[PDB]
Amino acid sequence: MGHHHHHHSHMGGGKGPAAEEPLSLLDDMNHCYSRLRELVPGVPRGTQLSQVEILQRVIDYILDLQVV
Amino acid sequence: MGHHHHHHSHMGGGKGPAAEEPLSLLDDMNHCYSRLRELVPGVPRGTQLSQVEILQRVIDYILDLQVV
Repeated sequence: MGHHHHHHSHMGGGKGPAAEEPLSLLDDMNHCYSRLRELVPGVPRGTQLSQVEILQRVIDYILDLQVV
Repeated sequence: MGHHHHHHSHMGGGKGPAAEEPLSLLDDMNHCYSRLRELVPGVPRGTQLSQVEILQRVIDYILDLQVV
């Protein structure tokens, strides 16, 4: 009752079209988008932001972590 | 007021009034999701990745960079 996932992978790329799944079981997507906006400092005070805006603004956050 | 352009050390806040919908329009979400996959060295190649599991594995990627 309550578990963690101890797993790591380091090979490179991770590019692909992938395969589709039954989208969201426990509204897991909604939990993820909350935690994304907390790790990303680039949120203005008094904004809700759309589901698509979060994705784009997470990429800008990762650009500074990778190569400026 | 209207977001003053000064040097601060605060994010938007955290949680707020949850009001939004999945727009997508053309395919713009998946264009962001592909650009996420480019920066993730934890994905095999052509595996089962829903729009949800991409978010989760991008958080796991950021957990390696933050070390939580």
